[PDB]
Amino acid sequence: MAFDISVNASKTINALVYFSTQQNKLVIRNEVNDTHYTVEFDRDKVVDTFISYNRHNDTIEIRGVLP
Amino acid sequence: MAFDISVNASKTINALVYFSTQQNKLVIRNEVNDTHYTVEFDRDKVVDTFISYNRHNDTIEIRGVLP
Amino acid sequence: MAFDISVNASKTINALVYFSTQQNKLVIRNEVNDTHYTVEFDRDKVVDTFISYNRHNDTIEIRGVLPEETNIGCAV
Amino acid sequence: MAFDISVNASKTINALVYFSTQQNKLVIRNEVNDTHYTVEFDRDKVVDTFISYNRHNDTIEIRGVLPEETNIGCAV
Ligand SMILES: CCCCCCCCCCCCCC(=O)O
Ligand SMILES: CCCCCCCCCCCCCC(=O)O
Repeated sequence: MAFDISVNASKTINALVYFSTQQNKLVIRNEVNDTHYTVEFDRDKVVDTFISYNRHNDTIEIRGVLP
Repeated sequence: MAFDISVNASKTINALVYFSTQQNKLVIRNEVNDTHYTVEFDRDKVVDTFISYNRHNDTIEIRGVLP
Repeated sequence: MAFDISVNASKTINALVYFSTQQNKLVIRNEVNDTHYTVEFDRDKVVDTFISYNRHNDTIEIRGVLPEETNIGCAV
Repeated sequence: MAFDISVNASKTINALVYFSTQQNKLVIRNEVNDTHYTVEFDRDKVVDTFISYNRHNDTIEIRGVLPEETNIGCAV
């Protein structure tokens, strides 16, 4: 189980993280202008995320894995 | 385990689905211009996806869940 | 193997996706209005689709290309 | 509780996220260059962050706001 986001580095990623009691889920929401990408996980899952810059493609990347 | 994508409905979502032998993963890649959002799953997971239009916000939505 | 499907935008396209180790196939089961499509193709082959809203006829449209060796079932 | 962290863009920010049922807290463990931040806050509180590339000083920047009742640990 993994996810990956890549955006042009002129853009800003608005990342929100919370645990919702009503949903009983860990939420990671990523917004890039009018586009949103959300992933949701159970209350006891560990998500390891890596934020980086790719110089060759001029992109910001976020990769998430379940270790 | 769930994901959700929302994009302004003037945009087109390029969704690619494949199983990679080298990664041993089911891949769902969604590209919206220069932004990409990929989710990856194990070889025997079922992903139920729903593609819809939200008239109030003028957005295309894709929601995926593991049933 | 190009395809183009559409539904009125008040409705939802529902696609179930999985890789079946026993069939050794990627399987997509799609519900499109009153219609079911079962699509099966091989590992390391891609289904490449474009999902859009057609403002001219108020539809959700999916257009794309299937691998050469694809099996398709249709039922209503 | 505003924050602003940065690393040279040749490096990676590594954030581990989980909700600990026993502590009844959302926990984020971040590695930022030579530094570790442990951040803990309550359910139904949001950490709202903005991740960008700063072309002027070649850094990855994360700026954002933490909930009022947040615990922060820092180690090098
Ligand atoms: C998560 C997005 C999945 C997109 C699934 C697209 C597959 C649609 C196949 C429809 C094939 C219909 C063929 C026909 O028109 O007779
Ligand atoms: C998946 C994205 C997660 C983003 C995590 C942002 C949390 C960063 C907290 C850093 C707090 C540092 C406080 C300080 O500068 O002393």
